[PDB]
Amino acid sequence: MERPISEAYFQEAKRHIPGGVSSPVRAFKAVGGTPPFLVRGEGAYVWDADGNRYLDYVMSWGPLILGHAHPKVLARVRETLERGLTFGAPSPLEVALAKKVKRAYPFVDLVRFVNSGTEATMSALRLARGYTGRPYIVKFRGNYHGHADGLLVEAGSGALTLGVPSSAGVPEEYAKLTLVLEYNDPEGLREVLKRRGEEIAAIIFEPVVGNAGVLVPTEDFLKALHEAKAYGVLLIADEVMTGFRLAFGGATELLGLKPDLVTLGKILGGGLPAAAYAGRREIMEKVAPLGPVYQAGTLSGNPLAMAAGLATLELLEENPGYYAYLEDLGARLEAGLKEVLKEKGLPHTVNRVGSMITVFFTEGPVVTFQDARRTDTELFKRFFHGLLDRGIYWPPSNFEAAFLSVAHREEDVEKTLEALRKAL
Amino acid sequence: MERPISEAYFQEAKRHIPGGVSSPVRAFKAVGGTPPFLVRGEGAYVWDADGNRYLDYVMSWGPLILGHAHPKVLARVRETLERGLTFGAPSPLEVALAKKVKRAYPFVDLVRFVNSGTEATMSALRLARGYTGRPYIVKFRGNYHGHADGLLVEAGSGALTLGVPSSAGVPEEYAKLTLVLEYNDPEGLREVLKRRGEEIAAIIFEPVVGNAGVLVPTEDFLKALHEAKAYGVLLIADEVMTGFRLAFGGATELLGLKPDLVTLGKILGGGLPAAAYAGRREIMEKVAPLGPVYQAGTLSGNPLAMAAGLATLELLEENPGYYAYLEDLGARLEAGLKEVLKEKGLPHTVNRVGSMITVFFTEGPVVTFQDARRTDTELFKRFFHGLLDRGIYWPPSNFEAAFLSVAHREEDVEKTLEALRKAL
Ligand SMILES: Cc1ncc(COP(=O)(O)O)c(CN)c1O
Ligand SMILES: Cc1ncc(COP(=O)(O)O)c(CN)c1O
Ligand code: NA
Ligand code: NA
Ligand code: NA
Ligand code: NA
Repeated sequence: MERPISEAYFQEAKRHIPGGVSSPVRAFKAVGGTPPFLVRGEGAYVWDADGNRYLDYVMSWGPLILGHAHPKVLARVRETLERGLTFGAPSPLEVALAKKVKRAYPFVDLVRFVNSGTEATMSALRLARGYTGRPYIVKFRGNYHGHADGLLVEAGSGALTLGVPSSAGVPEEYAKLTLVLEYNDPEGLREVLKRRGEEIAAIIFEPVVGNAGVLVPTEDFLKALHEAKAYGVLLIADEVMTGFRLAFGGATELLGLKPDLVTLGKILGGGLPAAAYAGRREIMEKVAPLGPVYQAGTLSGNPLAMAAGLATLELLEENPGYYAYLEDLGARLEAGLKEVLKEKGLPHTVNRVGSMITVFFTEGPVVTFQDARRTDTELFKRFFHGLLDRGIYWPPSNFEAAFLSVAHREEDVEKTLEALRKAL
Repeated sequence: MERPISEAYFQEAKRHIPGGVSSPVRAFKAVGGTPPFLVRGEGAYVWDADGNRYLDYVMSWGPLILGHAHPKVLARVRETLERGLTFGAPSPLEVALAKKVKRAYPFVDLVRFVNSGTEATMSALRLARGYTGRPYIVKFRGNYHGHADGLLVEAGSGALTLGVPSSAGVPEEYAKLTLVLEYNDPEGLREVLKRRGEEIAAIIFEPVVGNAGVLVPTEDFLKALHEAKAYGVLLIADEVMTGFRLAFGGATELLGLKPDLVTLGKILGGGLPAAAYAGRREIMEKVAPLGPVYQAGTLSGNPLAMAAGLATLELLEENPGYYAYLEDLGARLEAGLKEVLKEKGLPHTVNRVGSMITVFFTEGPVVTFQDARRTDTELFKRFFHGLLDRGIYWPPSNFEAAFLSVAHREEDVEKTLEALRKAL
């Protein structure tokens, strides 16, 4: 496939933007080559600057469950923009979206909108610390909640669970209050609670991991997570990716979780920047202007984003069948991928939950981040480029979940399987 | 003025959103009363849910220098949205906006877009630490750069310059690497540099303060700031509010600053969420995917925001006369405010730079944050509500800069002065 115009844009972009991109992964470093510059999308398809059409499995990383440019969503944004792009004051739209969130998450009383997942998780952790008065927070390996300095940590090689800076520019002082545990390791979690559960303000986690590729929580891991609540620890379900996707009520609904706080985003904004943190009133009332935990956002609750999100959530709430459709299409893609890869004699493990799926190139099962790191990234490159050259746009990294949208059809899955049979 | 519908919305909002708002100041706590729910804007005017029209001096806190719903800006957004709301991949629009930023800021080589000012400053400080390898950063009293935990600090009462948490949920560990100095205190700054300039990674500051009301930097303070550069300290000009406003090249152009990094926002997005951090290549190349300083943003560089910002910056670059117009209108408002307040025998100090203005109710001059805190907030309430009841929407806090837009006219200023003559 030729993409001379994207090549020219990438070379030019590098002269004005670090690495030519606004976010690392978009640079294709993990797979090599030049990333296509996307300029248009419709349903499950996207077009690059050279006119090449691709079946899109990235879908802007999660917000597009209804597909690219859904007519109803765009109509709502069109109407809203005519009145003005921003006001910096209360809006009826914010109240409407907050109520929708509360319908999806019954345990929630109050919702605070912010501009990004990074801001949502940063605020939620601060809120947990403020509410409990405790200093420590727990995060799991392979999970990503944004780039707040205290979260840019990795496990240290010694007996301490304190994290160590995983990025330059992050002082040890900012990393020492974050404990790093292994995902799907209930024994390790129960042990940390026994050691110092009473000084941990919160445990944040992706209900179904996507940022290390898909990792599904075991029944016992979920049990241990809720056991932390007895220690006074606040459970924070980071549903920025799973929210409104695995079900209307996200992973919380699907898995029957009982979190103290939930962070939301992506689908929440229907394609435009929007995120939030929410929970019961006794915790949320600590947030300014009600309480001492400070958090602000000048352009938060943007009219267009609220409108796009409202139109999106209304459609999902109006069509519960969309989730069953995604589950069936996802089941077909998973079975198909296993069949094709088995026929090719390639080592593989396909993890999927609803519309989120990842192909790991290593013998199964893949349960922890350690397991995930065993994936053969060289084989992934072959898998990735084989698909891209045949008009199929998959996440440019093995440590990412691919996404299905209601716009994807059975024939799209079949074309994907066929492309693989010929590529590998 | 009656606003029964906004009253109903505010009561309902409080049931679903903390304090009924997405950002503290919008709750009117500093002035009392119910905040009007704004639903439409055009030029220098806005309308609330009850149909009341107001001359707008808030202008969504800075992005609307061209006024509400500028036709050319909306047209660009309309065109862009039809192609899709987000892609999560490189876009020609990002490259275009980055180039525009580089025209406004000649010293810049690379620009990285993020979703909010909070993310921009958080990233820039991390970048400075990564580049220098130093742990400490300096911020000034009254200056606000976002709610990153390390910035949520206030001066301590003792001899240490280390900040102390000013919000609940912020551990002492996160506050101890931020030094808090007084704005416009060159002697204090020179002293800190002598004490430990070699372990300070950066000094961040608002070139012209707005978040404590308008504070103008003295020639000597600006001199001391640049003197820090000789110590290896990176100078970070936070131009989220002043950028593209005081001049096309912001305060950097107006005051002839020589920063190492600049943070941008508000006007940069033309009304939609968008921000950035930028500087020369030797520093910016430390950012991922080029370097070890990590920062990401899934929905950064949103198509609609890039389009709105591009249309906005093109107009400003095409019309240098807009800045002279704002200066003249601002001069008229400042002179008028002094005249009216002097006639009323009220203590006052009016600070202004271009289109940014604040009325402090205390005898002048107001140079430091300490000076600013002397303002009579009770009198401000009278000033605020007197204006609001007469259709003039001023920032609902004395510690805020009011904004003029190219859409404001001489007659609007006169109506403001008249409203005050009758209100006070
Ligand atoms: C679960 C989760 N939380 C937070 C984020 C960060 O979202 P954002 O980049 O808009 O801050 C992401 C995106 N990788 C995510 O997947
Ligand atoms: C100079 C400056 N920097 C950063 C910010 C924060 O912008 P945001 O709320 O979009 O993160 C503000 C808004 N008060 C600001 O005035
Ligand atoms: Na360790
Ligand atoms: Na990842
Ligand atoms: Na002190
Ligand atoms: Na302020």
